Amino acid sequence: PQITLWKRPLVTIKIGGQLKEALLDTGADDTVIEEMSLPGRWKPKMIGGIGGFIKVRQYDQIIIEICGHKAIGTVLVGPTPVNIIGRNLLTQIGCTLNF
Amino acid sequence: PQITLWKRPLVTIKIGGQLKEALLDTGADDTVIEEMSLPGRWKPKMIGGIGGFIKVRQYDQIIIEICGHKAIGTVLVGPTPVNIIGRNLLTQIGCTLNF
Ligand SMILES: NC(=O)c1ccc(S(=O)(=O)N(Cc2ccc(C(F)(F)F)cc2)[C@H]2CNC[C@@H]2NCc2cccc(O)c2)cc1
Ligand SMILES: [Cl-]
Ligand SMILES: [Cl-]
Ligand SMILES: [Cl-]
Repeated sequence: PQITLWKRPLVTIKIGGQLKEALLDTGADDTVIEEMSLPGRWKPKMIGGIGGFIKVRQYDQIIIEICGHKAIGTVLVGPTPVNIIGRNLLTQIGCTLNF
Repeated sequence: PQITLWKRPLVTIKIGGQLKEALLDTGADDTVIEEMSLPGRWKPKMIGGIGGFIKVRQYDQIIIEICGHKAIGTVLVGPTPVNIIGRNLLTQIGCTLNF
């Protein structure tokens, strides 16, 4: 599809058996999801920007379904105000910016 | 152009006659630029970032060129990790997400 930017580009995703709403975010290096359980080992990470930094848990090799497109990669879990699909997963679904 | 997301989608912008590097950020509602001198009056604006909310300066109807494309619109000035071109101006230049 082609998604315009008049409003936030929100999509439904499936992660860890749960449906969530998330923002397709080209400014995000990482994918960042609100608190939830994920399988496997994790390690702590800090990410930051406007308003400062938050601590998150980094899980690797997590499968996410985004608009019918399955992709695998690292997911950070923590107190993000909005679920974010970042570049590490946007690349996997072949998402580009066009103008 | 078509910009893939394997690296940060950084482009050159021109604002106040000066070239700067900025990030095309679909997650950002607004355009936020590092401290610089802009003309006219400003109004207060609160924006919510990954780490929390901050106040920035809002300048309206500012001329800005993004990857060679001309836009005229609202630019916020404040402490930002990088210069950010958000949805307000991405929409002006006809930028869409495609997959
Ligand atoms: N209202 C707005 O216009 C406004 C909202 C949020 C932000 S933001 O939180 O700073 N922000 C932009 C951003 C851009 C670049 C960087 C960088 F380069 F330092 F890594 C860090 C952060 C947000 C906005 N979109 C990208 C980033 N997403 C959250 C985030 C934050 C940090 C790491 C992540 O993986 C993800 C900026 C602007
Ligand atoms: Cl990854
Ligand atoms: Cl590609
Ligand atoms: Cl605007």
